[PDB]
Amino acid sequence: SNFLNCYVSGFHPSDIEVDLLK
Amino acid sequence: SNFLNCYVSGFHPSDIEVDLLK
Amino acid sequence: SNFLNCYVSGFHPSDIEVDLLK
Amino acid sequence: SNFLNCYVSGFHPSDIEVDLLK
Repeated sequence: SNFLNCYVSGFHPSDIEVDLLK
Repeated sequence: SNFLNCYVSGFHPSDIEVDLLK
Repeated sequence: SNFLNCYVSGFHPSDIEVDLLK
Repeated sequence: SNFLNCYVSGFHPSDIEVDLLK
Protein backbone atom coordinates (compact mmCIF):
# COMPACT_ATOMS: atom_id res chain seq x y z
CA SER A 1 0.00 0.00 0.00
CA ASN A 2 2.29 2.75 -1.29
CA PHE A 3 5.58 1.54 0.21
CA LEU A 4 8.15 4.33 -0.09
CA ASN A 5 11.46 3.59 1.64
CA CYS A 6 14.40 5.91 0.97
CA TYR A 7 17.77 5.81 2.74
CA VAL A 8 20.81 7.93 1.89
CA SER A 9 24.29 7.32 3.31
CA GLY A 10 25.02 4.43 5.65
CA PHE A 11 26.93 3.84 8.88
CA HIS A 12 28.66 1.17 10.96
CA PRO A 13 27.08 1.58 14.44
CA SER A 14 23.55 2.54 15.53
CA ASP A 15 20.47 0.32 15.57
CA ILE A 16 17.51 0.90 13.25
CA GLU A 17 14.53 -1.46 13.33
CA VAL A 18 12.15 -0.46 10.54
CA ASP A 19 8.86 -2.35 10.50
CA LEU A 20 5.90 -1.71 8.19
CA LEU A 21 2.84 -3.95 7.91
CA LYS A 22 2.72 -2.88 4.25
CA SER B 1 -1.70 3.22 3.16
CA ASN B 2 0.78 5.89 2.08
CA PHE B 3 4.11 5.50 3.88
CA LEU B 4 7.42 7.32 3.42
CA ASN B 5 10.61 6.35 5.26
CA CYS B 6 13.07 9.20 4.73
CA TYR B 7 16.32 8.59 6.60
CA VAL B 8 19.73 10.09 5.83
CA SER B 9 23.10 10.58 7.55
CA GLY B 10 24.50 8.54 10.42
CA PHE B 11 25.88 8.96 13.93
CA HIS B 12 27.13 7.23 17.09
CA PRO B 13 25.39 4.05 18.37
CA SER B 14 21.80 4.30 19.60
CA ASP B 15 18.37 2.66 19.67
CA ILE B 16 16.16 3.68 16.74
CA GLU B 17 12.71 2.07 16.93
CA VAL B 18 10.36 2.68 14.00
CA ASP B 19 7.05 0.84 13.60
CA LEU B 20 4.22 1.71 11.21
CA LEU B 21 0.95 -0.22 11.46
CA LYS B 22 -1.99 1.58 9.85
CA SER C 1 -4.36 7.89 6.70
CA ASN C 2 -0.79 8.68 5.64
CA PHE C 3 2.46 8.08 7.52
CA LEU C 4 5.61 10.08 6.75
CA ASN C 5 8.58 8.67 8.67
CA CYS C 6 11.20 11.41 8.34
CA TYR C 7 14.64 11.84 9.92
CA VAL C 8 17.77 13.65 8.76
CA SER C 9 20.75 13.40 11.13
CA GLY C 10 20.54 14.45 14.77
CA PHE C 11 18.48 12.32 17.16
CA HIS C 12 19.29 12.17 20.87
CA PRO C 13 21.23 9.29 22.51
CA SER C 14 18.44 6.97 23.64
CA ASP C 15 15.93 4.28 22.63
CA ILE C 16 13.07 6.02 20.82
CA GLU C 17 11.65 7.18 17.47
CA VAL C 18 7.94 6.58 16.85
CA ASP C 19 5.71 3.49 16.91
CA LEU C 20 1.99 2.94 16.36
CA LEU C 21 0.26 -0.43 16.12
CA LYS C 22 -3.27 0.97 16.34
CA SER D 1 5.72 1.79 -7.93
CA ASN D 2 4.34 -0.06 -4.90
CA PHE D 3 7.77 -1.38 -3.89
CA LEU D 4 10.19 1.52 -3.41
CA ASN D 5 13.17 0.41 -1.30
CA CYS D 6 15.33 3.31 -2.51
CA TYR D 7 18.58 2.27 -0.85
CA VAL D 8 21.99 3.85 -1.39
CA SER D 9 24.71 2.96 1.11
CA GLY D 10 25.25 -0.78 1.41
CA PHE D 11 25.92 -0.45 5.15
CA HIS D 12 25.56 -4.10 6.17
CA PRO D 13 26.82 -3.75 9.81
CA SER D 14 24.85 -2.31 12.73
CA ASP D 15 21.27 -3.33 13.51
CA ILE D 16 19.47 -2.61 10.24
CA GLU D 17 16.25 -4.46 9.44
CA VAL D 18 13.32 -3.60 7.17
CA ASP D 19 9.99 -5.39 7.60
CA LEU D 20 8.57 -5.28 4.07
CA LEU D 21 4.93 -6.21 4.71
CA LYS D 22 5.87 -8.13 7.85
